Amino acid sequence: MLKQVEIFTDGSCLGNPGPGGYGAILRYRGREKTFSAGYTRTTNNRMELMAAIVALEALKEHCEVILSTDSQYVRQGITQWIHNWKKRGWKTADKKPVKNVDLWQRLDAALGQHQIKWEWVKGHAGHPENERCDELARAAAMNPTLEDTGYQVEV
Repeated sequence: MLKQVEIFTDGSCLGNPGPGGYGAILRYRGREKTFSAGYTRTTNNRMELMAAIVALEALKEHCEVILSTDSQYVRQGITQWIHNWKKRGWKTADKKPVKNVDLWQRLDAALGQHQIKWEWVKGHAGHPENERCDELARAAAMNPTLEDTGYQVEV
C-alpha cells in the first residue's frame, strides 16, 4: 500500500479548437482509478488542466500527492503564473481576466486542499503511467461526448 497518492495526467486535442480529451491515473488507497473523457471542441491546454482537475477532485480528504505530467502549460502555470495571478486578482497586465481562468481557479481550489509535490517529466521519458495517459487522452479525443462549457475564442 502506497503512503503517497500518485497522479499522472495527459491531455490531447486535434485542433485549435478541436475535439480533445484527457487521461488521468490516480493511485488512491489501494485502488488505481482511471479517468478519461472527450470534449467536442476545446484546446490542448484546457485538456491538460482538466486531467489534473478531475484527479484531484476525486480526493475526499487532505492527502500528500505526487503529480507527474509532461504538460508545459501546467508547469508554467504552477511555476511562473498562478502566484502572481492570485495577487493581481486573476488579471492580465491590461486588466482582462486571464486565459482559462475558469480552469485555473478550479485547479487552485483543488490544490489548496493538499500537500503537492510536482514531477515535471519529459515527454519521451515518462513512466509507463504517463504513456497510458497519452493513449487514453488520444482515444477520448476520437470519440468526444462532453461539452467544454468554459471554452472561449474570446477573453
